[PDB]
Amino acid sequence: KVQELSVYEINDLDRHSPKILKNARFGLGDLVPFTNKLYTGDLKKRVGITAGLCVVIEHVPEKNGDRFEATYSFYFGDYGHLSVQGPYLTYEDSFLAITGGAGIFEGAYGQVKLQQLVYPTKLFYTFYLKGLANDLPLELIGTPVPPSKDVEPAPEAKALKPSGVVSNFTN
Amino acid sequence: KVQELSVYEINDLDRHSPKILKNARFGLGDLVPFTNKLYTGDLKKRVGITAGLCVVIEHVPEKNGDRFEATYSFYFGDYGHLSVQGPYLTYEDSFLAITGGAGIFEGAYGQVKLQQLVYPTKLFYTFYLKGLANDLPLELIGTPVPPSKDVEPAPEAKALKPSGVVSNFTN
Amino acid sequence: KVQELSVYEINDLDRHSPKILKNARFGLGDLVPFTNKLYTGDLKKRVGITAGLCVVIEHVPEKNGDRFEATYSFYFGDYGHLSVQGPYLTYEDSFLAITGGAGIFEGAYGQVKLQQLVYPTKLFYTFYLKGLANDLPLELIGTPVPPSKDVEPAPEAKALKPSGVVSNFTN
Ligand SMILES: [Mg+2]
Repeated sequence: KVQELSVYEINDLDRHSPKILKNARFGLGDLVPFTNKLYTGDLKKRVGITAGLCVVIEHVPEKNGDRFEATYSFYFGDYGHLSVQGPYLTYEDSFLAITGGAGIFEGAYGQVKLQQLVYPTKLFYTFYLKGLANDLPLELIGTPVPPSKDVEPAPEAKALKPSGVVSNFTN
Repeated sequence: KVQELSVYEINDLDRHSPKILKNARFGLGDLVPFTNKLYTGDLKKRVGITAGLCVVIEHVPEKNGDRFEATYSFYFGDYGHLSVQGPYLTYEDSFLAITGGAGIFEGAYGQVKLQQLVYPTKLFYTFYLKGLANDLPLELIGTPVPPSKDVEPAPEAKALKPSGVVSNFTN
Repeated sequence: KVQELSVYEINDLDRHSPKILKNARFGLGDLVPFTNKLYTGDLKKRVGITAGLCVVIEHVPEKNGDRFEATYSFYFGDYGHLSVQGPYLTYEDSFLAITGGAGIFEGAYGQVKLQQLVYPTKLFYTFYLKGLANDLPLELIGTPVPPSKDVEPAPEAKALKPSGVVSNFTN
């Protein structure tokens, strides 16, 4: 069965990220190691971080954007993590492959929808998760805030209050 | 059930690829972001591109070749993509792991045979695909042209004619 | 069913590894392509190598350590390989996702426990392997030597004697 799981990835520019390694405008040769903050779909709790690498594939002169090939993980503190591989395109939504998971996400497979909001500041993901041993914990599956350019994490989540973080949230 | 899927990866050297990032002869430290053209097994249609990264592991003085560790995706336009992780060896055939997929390839698992033809210009892959929700579309499963150093994509595919490309082929 | 598989990864510093690519103390931007030796859990045989990339995510001033995001494979000679994606933390144990496999490991999924021993010299992994077509070969599933800072591969394995290597062990 498909378990849907949405999360917000938010870049506050306090994590040295994205650290552009310029070897190539974005072109092949450009490497972008990155790590952003990760929040629940309902924006109430900090869950952890994203962490991995974007490989610039090319600039697209046409759509004033770039195409990346991405390999990264989404960390949910004590819950574990999900891993993905796929396209990140600055100019449209994309689906990435779910390569696997750990913790509650052990056995994870399927695909994930990546949704553009602010560039490169806010992203909204919806994981179409199969293969989990159990139903997702309730604190991770609150009704997601519908994505827009203005939606924001709860103050307690930004501030890192016990009420706005999951157990041993990834920092 | 195993669905077999063969594709030709072709480098025309018009995509800035391979963009060698020399930090190490090929040795550890060398990083090779790459992207090539991707065609159907029967060579009739352009499907998309490959895109990802080869990490040089070592030079092999013995077999006048090199060993790479590769993380990349195969893009099939509107159909989605397949992702892989594994060995690329300039001197023999290898099998890579299928890490996942998106679109029609959602749930993909198994292994893929990589076959050397021209170096590093033409490769022939055979995906032993399990986990797909449906049978592969007929335009992707035409009887493959048996691999050799001379086999070539149809003129319409090189030229990008409607008859020689899949829907929204990855470019 | 879960098949448990333990292996020792050992760095002898004869493989040019880890080849630190300094772009950032370890911080984001730092890239660490690596390849180490790989032995059976019972330390009797050389099976192959590890090979892939660690992406520094950040230094942790608190725990005098660093957090990495890792994408790599474990090579077992003629048997094939396993691929993973996940966290490598110099200061605690971690679980990585099993993204797939090839050979006898085709269809592999699950998670792997990474255990710290010497830094960065000896690691002990325990793969909780699901999805394999057959039971693991007996030479790979000998009772593992319980991990400590002093445990070592058998002399024949270091020396590469026929009795201390698997068939076509990855070198
Ligand atoms: Mg997988």
